[PDB]
Amino acid sequence: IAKERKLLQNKRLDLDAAKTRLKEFDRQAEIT
Amino acid sequence: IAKERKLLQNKRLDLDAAKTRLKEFDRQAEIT
Repeated sequence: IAKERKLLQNKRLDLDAAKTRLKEFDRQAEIT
Repeated sequence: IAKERKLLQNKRLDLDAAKTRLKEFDRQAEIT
C-alpha cells in the first residue's frame, strides 16, 4: 500500500507536467 | 519538419517507457 501510494505520488506530478505542456497515472492510481 | 520529427523522437521513447511500465506520441506523430 505504501509502495503503490509512493508511486502514485510520483506519477501524479508526471501526469500534471504532461498535461500542462501542451503544443502512467491511471494504472498506478487504480492499484493505489 | 525538423522540429516535429525532433519532438517525435523525444515522445516515442516516452510512449515506450509509459507502455512498458505496467502494473503524447499520437499528436506529435500526426504532425510529423
